[PDB]
Amino acid sequence: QPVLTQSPSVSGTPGQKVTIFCSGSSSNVEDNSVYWYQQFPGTTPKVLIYNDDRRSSGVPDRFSGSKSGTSASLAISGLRSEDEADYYCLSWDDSLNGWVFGGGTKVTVLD
Amino acid sequence: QPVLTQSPSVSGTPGQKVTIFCSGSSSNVEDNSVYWYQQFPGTTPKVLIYNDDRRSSGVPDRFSGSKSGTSASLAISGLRSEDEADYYCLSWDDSLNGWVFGGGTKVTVLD
Ligand SMILES: CN1/C(=C/C=C/c2cc[n+](CCCS(=O)(=O)O)c3ccccc23)C(C)(C)c2ccccc21
Ligand SMILES: [Cl-]
Ligand SMILES: [Cl-]
Repeated sequence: QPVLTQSPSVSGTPGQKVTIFCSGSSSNVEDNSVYWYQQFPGTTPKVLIYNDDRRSSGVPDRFSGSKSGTSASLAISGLRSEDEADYYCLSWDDSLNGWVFGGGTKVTVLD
Repeated sequence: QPVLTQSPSVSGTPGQKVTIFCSGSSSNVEDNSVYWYQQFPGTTPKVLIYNDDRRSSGVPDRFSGSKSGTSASLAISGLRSEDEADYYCLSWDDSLNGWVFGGGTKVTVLD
């Protein structure tokens, strides 16, 4: 099972400010760079955030990443319909000595 | 600005599981009692969780609090209409020597 903890499903309506969370521990999120990627069903992932809080080229400005201790978050400032996708976080883990991942949060955009 | 980090909002439909997050630091959430309260517009707030994970008397079974590392969460297992409210976390902060708060997560329950 995924080492990082992400809620499997989060919903919002257009324009809502929704932040999704990536809960880790001292050996991973707290000590290492976190990355986030977006994956539409059946599609190649797009890295949104690298090095905790840096936004990749080719990403809408409504996305931002941050960290708070053992937790990382991806904030969507104004949900849009095209944001319906699966969002994954990952980092190195010092204890496992390898990559660790969340299970992904599927964002649903409702009317 | 709030010292603890919460999603500004989230939506869900009746019966859906929703988790409210509250991320902090090693000097607040990690080592101090976290409390959660529920606020309805123009209504007396209710403290739902005290001491990280203890449910106040009368609080419905569907609410549960927990924390790990520097992040806390309140899980609502199966939204009801009456759960449409603003959920806040708070704790002591031993670095600031004062109370700290999340910004609140407004939960909207849709049809
Ligand atoms: C370690 N790791 C990864 C690192 C990804 C790094 C970067 C991803 C995207 N951009 C942005 C490039 C476009 S632009 O913004 O620079 O124009 C970067 C820019 C500078 C340095 C690193 C990156 C990914 C691939 C996430 C990954 C996946 C699975 C396991 C491990 C693992
Ligand atoms: Cl989340
Ligand atoms: Cl939240």
